[PDB]
Amino acid sequence: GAVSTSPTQKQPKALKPDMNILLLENVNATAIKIFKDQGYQVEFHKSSLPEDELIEKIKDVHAIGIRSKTRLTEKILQHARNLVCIGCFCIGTNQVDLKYAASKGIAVFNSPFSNSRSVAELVIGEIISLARQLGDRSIELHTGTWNKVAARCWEVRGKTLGIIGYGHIGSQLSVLAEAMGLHVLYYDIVTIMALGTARQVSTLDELLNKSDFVTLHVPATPETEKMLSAPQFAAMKDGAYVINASRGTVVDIPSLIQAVKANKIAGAALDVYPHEPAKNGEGSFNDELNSWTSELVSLPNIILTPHIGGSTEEAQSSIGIEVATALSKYINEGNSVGSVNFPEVSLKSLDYDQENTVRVLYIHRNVPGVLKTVNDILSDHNIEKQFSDSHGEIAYLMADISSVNQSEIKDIYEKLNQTSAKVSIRLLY
Amino acid sequence: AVSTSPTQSFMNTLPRRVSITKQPKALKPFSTGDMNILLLENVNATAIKIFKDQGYQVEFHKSSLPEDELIEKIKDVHAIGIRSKTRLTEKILQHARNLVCIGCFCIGTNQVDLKYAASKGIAVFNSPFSNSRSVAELVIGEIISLARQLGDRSIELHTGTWNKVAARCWEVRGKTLGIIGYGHIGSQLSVLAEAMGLHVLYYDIVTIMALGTARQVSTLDELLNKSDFVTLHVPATPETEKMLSAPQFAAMKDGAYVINASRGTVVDIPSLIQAVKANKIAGAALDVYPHEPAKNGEGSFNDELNSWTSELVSLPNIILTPHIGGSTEEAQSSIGIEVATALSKYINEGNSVGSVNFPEVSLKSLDYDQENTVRVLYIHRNVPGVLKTVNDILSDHNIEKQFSDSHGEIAYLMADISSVNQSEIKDIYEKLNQTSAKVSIRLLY
Amino acid sequence: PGAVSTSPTQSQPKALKPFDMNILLLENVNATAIKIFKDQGYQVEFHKSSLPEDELIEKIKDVHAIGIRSKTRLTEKILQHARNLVCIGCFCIGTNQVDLKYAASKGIAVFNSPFSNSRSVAELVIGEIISLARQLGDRSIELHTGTWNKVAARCWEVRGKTLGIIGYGHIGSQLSVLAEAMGLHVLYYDIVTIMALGTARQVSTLDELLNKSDFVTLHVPATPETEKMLSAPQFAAMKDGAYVINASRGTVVDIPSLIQAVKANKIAGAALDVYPHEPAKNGEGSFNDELNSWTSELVSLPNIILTPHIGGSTEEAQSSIGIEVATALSKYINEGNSVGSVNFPEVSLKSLDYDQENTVRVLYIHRNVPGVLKTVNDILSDHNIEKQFSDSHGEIAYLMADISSVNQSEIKDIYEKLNQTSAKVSIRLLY
Amino acid sequence: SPGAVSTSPTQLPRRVSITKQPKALKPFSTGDMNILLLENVNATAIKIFKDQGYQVEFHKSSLPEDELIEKIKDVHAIGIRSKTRLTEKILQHARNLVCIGCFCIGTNQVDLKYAASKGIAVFNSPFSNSRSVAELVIGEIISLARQLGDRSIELHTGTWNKVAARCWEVRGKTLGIIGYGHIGSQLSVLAEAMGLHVLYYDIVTIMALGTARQVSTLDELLNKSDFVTLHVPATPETEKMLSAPQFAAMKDGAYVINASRGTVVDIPSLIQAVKANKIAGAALDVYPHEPAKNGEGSFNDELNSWTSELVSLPNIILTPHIGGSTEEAQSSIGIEVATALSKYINEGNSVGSVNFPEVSLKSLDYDQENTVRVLYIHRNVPGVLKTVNDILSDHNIEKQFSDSHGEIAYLMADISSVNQSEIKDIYEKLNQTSAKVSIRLLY
Ligand SMILES: NC(=O)c1ccc[n+]([C@@H]2O[C@H](COP(=O)([O-])OP(=O)(O)OC[C@H]3O[C@@H](n4cnc5c(N)ncnc54)[C@H](O)[C@@H]3O)[C@@H](O)[C@H]2O)c1
Ligand SMILES: NC(=O)c1ccc[n+]([C@@H]2O[C@H](COP(=O)([O-])OP(=O)(O)OC[C@H]3O[C@@H](n4cnc5c(N)ncnc54)[C@H](O)[C@@H]3O)[C@@H](O)[C@H]2O)c1
Ligand SMILES: NC(=O)c1ccc[n+]([C@@H]2O[C@H](COP(=O)([O-])OP(=O)(O)OC[C@H]3O[C@@H](n4cnc5c(N)ncnc54)[C@H](O)[C@@H]3O)[C@@H](O)[C@H]2O)c1
Ligand SMILES: NC(=O)c1ccc[n+]([C@@H]2O[C@H](COP(=O)([O-])OP(=O)(O)OC[C@H]3O[C@@H](n4cnc5c(N)ncnc54)[C@H](O)[C@@H]3O)[C@@H](O)[C@H]2O)c1
Ligand SMILES: O=C(O)C(=O)COP(=O)(O)O
Ligand SMILES: O=C(O)C(=O)COP(=O)(O)O
Ligand SMILES: O=C(O)C(=O)COP(=O)(O)O
Ligand SMILES: O=C(O)C(=O)COP(=O)(O)O
Repeated sequence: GAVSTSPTQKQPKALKPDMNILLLENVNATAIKIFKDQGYQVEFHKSSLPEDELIEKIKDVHAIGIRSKTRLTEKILQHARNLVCIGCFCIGTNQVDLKYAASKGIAVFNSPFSNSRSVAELVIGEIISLARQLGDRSIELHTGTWNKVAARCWEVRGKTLGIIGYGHIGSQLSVLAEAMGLHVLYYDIVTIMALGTARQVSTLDELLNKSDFVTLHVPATPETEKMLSAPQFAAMKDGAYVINASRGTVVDIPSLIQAVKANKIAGAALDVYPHEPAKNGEGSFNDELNSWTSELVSLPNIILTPHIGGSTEEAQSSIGIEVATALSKYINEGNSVGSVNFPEVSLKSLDYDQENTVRVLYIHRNVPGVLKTVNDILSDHNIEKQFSDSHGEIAYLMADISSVNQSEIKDIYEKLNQTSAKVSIRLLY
Repeated sequence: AVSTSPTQSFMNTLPRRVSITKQPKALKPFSTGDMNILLLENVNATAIKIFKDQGYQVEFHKSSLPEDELIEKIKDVHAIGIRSKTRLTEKILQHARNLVCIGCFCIGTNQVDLKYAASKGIAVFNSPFSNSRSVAELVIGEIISLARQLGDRSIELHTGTWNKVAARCWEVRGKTLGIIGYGHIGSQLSVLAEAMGLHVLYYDIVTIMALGTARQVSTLDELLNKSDFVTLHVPATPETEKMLSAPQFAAMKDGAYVINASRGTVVDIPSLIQAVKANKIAGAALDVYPHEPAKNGEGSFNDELNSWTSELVSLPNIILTPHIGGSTEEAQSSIGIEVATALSKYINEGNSVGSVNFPEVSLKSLDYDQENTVRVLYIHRNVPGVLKTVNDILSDHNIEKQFSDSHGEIAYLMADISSVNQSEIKDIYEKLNQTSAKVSIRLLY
Repeated sequence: PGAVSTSPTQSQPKALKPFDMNILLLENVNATAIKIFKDQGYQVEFHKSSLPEDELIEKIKDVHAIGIRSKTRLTEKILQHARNLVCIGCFCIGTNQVDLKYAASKGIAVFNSPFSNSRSVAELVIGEIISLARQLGDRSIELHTGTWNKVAARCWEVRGKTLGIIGYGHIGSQLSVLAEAMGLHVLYYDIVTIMALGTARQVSTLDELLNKSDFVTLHVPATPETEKMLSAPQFAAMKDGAYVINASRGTVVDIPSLIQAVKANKIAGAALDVYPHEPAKNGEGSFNDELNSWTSELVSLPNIILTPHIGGSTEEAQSSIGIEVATALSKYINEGNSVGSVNFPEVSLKSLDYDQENTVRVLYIHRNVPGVLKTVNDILSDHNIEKQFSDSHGEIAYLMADISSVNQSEIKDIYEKLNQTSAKVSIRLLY
Repeated sequence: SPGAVSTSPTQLPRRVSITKQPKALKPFSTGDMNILLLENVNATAIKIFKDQGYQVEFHKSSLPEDELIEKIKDVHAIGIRSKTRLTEKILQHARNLVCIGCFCIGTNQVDLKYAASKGIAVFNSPFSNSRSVAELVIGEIISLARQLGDRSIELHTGTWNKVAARCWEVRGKTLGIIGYGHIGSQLSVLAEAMGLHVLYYDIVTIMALGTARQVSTLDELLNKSDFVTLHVPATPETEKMLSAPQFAAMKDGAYVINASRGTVVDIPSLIQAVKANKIAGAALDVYPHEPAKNGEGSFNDELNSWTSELVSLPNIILTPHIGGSTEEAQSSIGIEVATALSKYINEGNSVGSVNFPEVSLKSLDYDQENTVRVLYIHRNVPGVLKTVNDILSDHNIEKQFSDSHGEIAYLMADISSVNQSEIKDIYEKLNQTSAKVSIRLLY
């Protein structure tokens, strides 16, 4: 061949609009501290509220923080007079009418990826635990039985981990798994840049053939529904292990149960199930919830967990920071980036030295001529910069205008409030 | 001024190579025929393969033998492989006519009368460090398990209870692991623990070069103050006996974790039990106890064995394991290789290096082209004039090289002598066998 | 004693066309740039050298985008004849060769490649450290003149030696990693407190660095503070037989002080890539006493490596400069993306899907005065504005707007109306 | 069942050594020890010897055969380098000489066979220069890659030639290491650190360091490498192993680096390849013929026919065999060898000796009072141990080791319960033995 070119590899201005924050479902303390440090008055609750007690409280509330339990429907959101934004201190947002919340000009924020590390660590733990049958050993000794067994108990070093879904969690797991001396194969429907010395594989069937531990880290889709069933378990190695901390639908439990009973699968660890209790309870996990529970809990070397993949102080702490920060930046700067129901819109902060500069936050219906109106109303002042984006029926305009005194604020606000397309207005000075 | 850098203390690397060595001479025993290996207590298959490939006739057993059936078998046996259960006392070893060496396919050797075995010229070998990785992995698993209360969660769901709890459940990342004893296991654990994102403090009675970004601490009390997880990897000594007790638990953080896969004596269980009940210790994992069953059994772990068992098993987030730290196919496999190899090299080359009861003695192999060269293996009483006698008896032949070392009352001489034909072997053997100091002789030709 | 606590928080798009494109490339811009432009259909004129102000003005009349380097000077004089010029590409760090203020006022966005050369300068310094440490230059020169001088005296392994990095920027920090990899201790002085990479240690005073370092290398910009910052007093503060490496700026080292220090056996060697005065062209006898009074004295000294500003002179560097800038121009021309521009408001919008038929992108550079958006948004009122962004850079400002439901008919109209506006500086419509 | 989960394939940090402080053994007779050091042995060696009480004579240069013979009469240990030739002629006058230290790689300057027959153990430092050669090559790779030498030479003659054409970042380039030994392997790590891919051809299969890949044929390495560097010994197989056919197998604009041996590269082939624009540059530290002393006009057509043609070429780095020419290298050579001699003199430890049986014994504790160490070099003939072990029969031999090296052999023995009285006796008896070549007693 021939030697050829190697491959290419100022303190900010504090904006003013008391602010009322209501937090439900035991939001982490980190969230509470962030809000209080900004002056906001914070109401905290360890549990949800009934539809009655809530409506009375959401009348005056400027920002509500919820989790998965509190359902915010059109019914309960219509009484929200001053509500600026909703914080989902969790992954899910189904508990909120996004479409409606949008139409009233309420921005919703969540924490999708705060639990990645917590699920990865759990899987390392579960790999070692299954490999050595810790659960069984500890249960035996607790009932007074001494069963010292080395047969088909393994060092994880030199074993192969099959990661189905190389996302946020799958990729973090990859690094840890290599660190613990595992070979890492991964099947994904998308071609993804491997971390460390991991190897992407063309077919799930190849992964199942060559892996000792198979773990799922995929979302819920028709493709993932019962994607691990009799045929897949038949394609896996004799005495291999199945780990599902992904979704309750992705594994066919009765197939797994047969495979385990047939001495084909040496053990498994499930964090998620097709049907799960709505609350913590004593007789919650039974044949009424899942027909096969009593059969499943009969099997040896099966680790069962009540959806604790992201159940850590770290996870809840960073969820508290991520979301509390998101709401704070939306309230203080109108920053709607990362919003799940809103146009994503932001502008560089203003310097302290930019005296007499107001920020216009104008959520409006996405129809022609609205900017014509607004920029006419602001024509008397120089627009340093502005940004407008649309999300279906709704749209959001941020504009920084210079040379406004206390006098002209009241005027500009009133004029914008009287506009045809207006859904909500805030002025930050 | 710009000066010579300090010379690298001992920071040189070893690129392992297929080393073109002059093919070595395969030595065979004299004055004997076929070799008899007896293996008890279900020694790994790797050991069996190694022995058969040497020509040895192998007798295998999944269990021990009674003192009766054993004495009958050890009469003819050239090498015995045992584990912890089979006790080889003066009583049963005195009947051992042909016994060359004992293999302890395990850490412990207490099950063997070493002093006596020595006096009869029997070399004992074991596998002290074959289980390091297996114990290290277990501890990573147990750290995560306790951190998240997996055991409890899985037990709840099995009894039908759904208890999703994040309160005082932790990511191990950013937490501190306190390693008491930075030996073979402690140091392997250090690397894994950093990989899992843990800070690693370690207290040891000896100053030790840290691996990765681990930090040695002056006092145990410092480690206990600053650690989230405390794990012991120390031998059994009067200094380690109940070294973690009420005062130590009192020095540890609120909601800290105690892991003992070291020795059954090193933790004061009733202090731990108090500490756990006092909400001081959030969880613990024990693999070892002051008293343990001798056999697997369903009623074995009870108040008769340890007064506090029924109280201990009453506590939440306590992982209990029946001494499985090294209970893996890998561990047993490499134990089989390490020890089987050790016995093979002792039987075939007289190599006694790594022996626990013997002088450690070896010589470089002989080349294939060194025809008519015999290796004299002469275990003898460690008294003056013995070498005078032996080297007199060999005087007719050139001694290429010899090595003699002493271990108290007993001593071992290896000697390579050149220009010996079948005729002179029988003579040299007989003369050496009739010597005053002789305890045992073998000639390899 | 304490409590177990929560750990600390962790440390197809639519191809838009203007409603032939002419690229002029001067000063031997890398081929990567040429290929990027041609693949987009643009007609490319290439030249290995600059043009004279006469031949240039004739060519820049029709040119849509010009790519230059440091030599070609684009003044008000030559830019005023630029009829169709959309953007300027500086395929190099410097932009002083361009009247930015003027280029801005005509609505011309200027782009450059500031950090494309980091790796190339870092590698050079590793090379020069080892070379000075062992006196390679001297040894090879001796043997070439027939002299055999096998010398180990005050020749060093770099392992266990200390590198003093003055200025811990893009280059300083890349150098830090390599230097540790080669077994060097890394001290660094900076005027700002900066997070160390690997196991490097920041030092409070330059004086401390100079006291404790074996090799001193500068990676600082040109400022009044850096001007001759290494002089007699600094060399006096350095270790006996220490080494000075300057691939930063020509002004930052006092050459005559260095020369005295070297002659006084205080500095064992040095490597300079940059000088107060440098030739404008490659030539024989270009580097002489006419250019720098001390050259003939400097080139008289042993263990001094001199290089003609080659810090970033590698196929890699030129290649990635070609990609970075050609890409920048392409995205500005094709999408109006002005992010990373040195003279312009930084403005961009997410690309439009292939499925977004009948959507036009309005690129409206205008004077930064009140009422302009009022006018523009009035003129566009007949169509829904999906999204728009306007930012200002002093006297000038830039508005990007995506409008939906426009047929060939209405484009011509909207263009004309916007072109007739009071504040207009330049308009393009992407359809 | 595609397969089954099976046993994974079967595969301590440094600690303050808690051993019973060892007994410092002193020679019987040898009242004061005489060390002679020639050819400017590093100061580290001098310090080691003086700190042990030895009287040290130092010289920056060699001695003439006359001045030397007069000095080697009384000398207990001599330290030399490559220049001082120790022949049968000059060694026969050596009355008290215990050991020779070669503070360098080569030992050809010493009659080993003869030195052996007189019972003189010779030691050297074979691998003390590994790091220094590895660093040089990294430097030379970057220098060739960027043409530093040329650039600096141009500017010195007043020429400003700013060139990026066929000048490279080393990152993403391939280094071909011919010979993955001590130097080759250290170079591998550094080269990866500098972002280079590392192929290596060796005649022996060797465990790769980092992410380096061993290659089956030299021809493969030459095809795929951007920089080729040799780190091989001098053998008939290596003689002119890189010639026209090899350069023809290399990439257009590739680079050749030889800091191995002067015989391994065919210079006139390289010169043609360079002139044919096939090789973009090269760096040679070694040549078929080299001056014996530093001098002006030493490197000329009289020494190598092609010099004047070679020095005419662009981007060729030439060095006068400086691969190991660093203060570090000389320092660690001084330590390695001085230590070796000290341990041989103090403990009879002959491990690492080039002409001797390699023999050693664990040190004796301070608590082992009245234990003498017998060092008995003797002719390798039957009945010698019979004699020695007879002579020592009155005492318990704790341990002894005897090994043979052709005609000569070496016995170390630790004997217990000897008082000053019995030492003089045992020494005399052993000195009068038929096979004796030399005896020392350490108490
Ligand atoms: N157990 C818990 O408490 C817990 C906590 C957090 C997240 N999770 C869930 O675990 C899953 C993984 O989360 P994440 O953030 O890593 O997800 P992600 O969206 O970041 O990554 C998922 C990956 O799976 C791949 N994928 C999708 N469908 C696939 C298919 N049919 N076959 C193969 N690969 C497919 C995608 O390409 C993607 O790379 C999600 O369902 C997530 O909500 C569980
Ligand atoms: N649970 C199991 O099945 C299992 C398996 C193998 C080993 N072990 C046991 O675990 C322990 C560790 O094994 P290893 O092979 O790593 O041991 P080791 O000898 O390698 O390590 C012991 C370390 O502890 C240090 N030490 C000694 N006394 C100490 C004290 N009082 N306080 C603090 N440090 C002290 C030593 O200096 C050394 O660093 C041993 O007791 C071993 O028998 C248990
Ligand atoms: N020789 C070449 O061919 C070549 C090529 C590219 C860049 N460079 C030049 O090298 C220099 C470093 O490049 P970079 O991209 O890393 O720069 P950079 O802007 O990333 O970093 C400069 C650093 O120097 C610090 N600094 C400024 N003034 C200082 C002072 N008086 N004392 C100490 N520290 C001070 C700054 O705080 C900053 O951390 C620049 O001048 C650059 O133009 C040279
Ligand atoms: N320039 C200097 O001042 C200097 C300094 C030290 C060493 N050296 C020389 O450089 C070489 C490197 O020394 P080292 O200590 O690394 O040597 P080494 O013995 O550690 O390694 C040499 C390697 O070459 C391999 N080899 C042997 N013959 C071969 C062949 N024909 N083809 C391919 N591989 C072959 C061997 O298998 C071995 O891996 C030696 O010749 C040494 O004398 C030069
Ligand atoms: O964080 C998640 O995964 C959820 O959406 C569950 O909601 P929660 O925080 O448990 O109320
Ligand atoms: O398990 C080990 O390795 C031991 O040290 C003792 O156990 P065993 O005798 O093999 O049951
Ligand atoms: O700024 C740079 O990158 C330079 O080296 C000077 O300009 P150039 O690219 O060489 O024309
Ligand atoms: O390469 C070598 O080390 C040599 O043999 C040269 O000997 P020296 O140390 O230069 O006297």
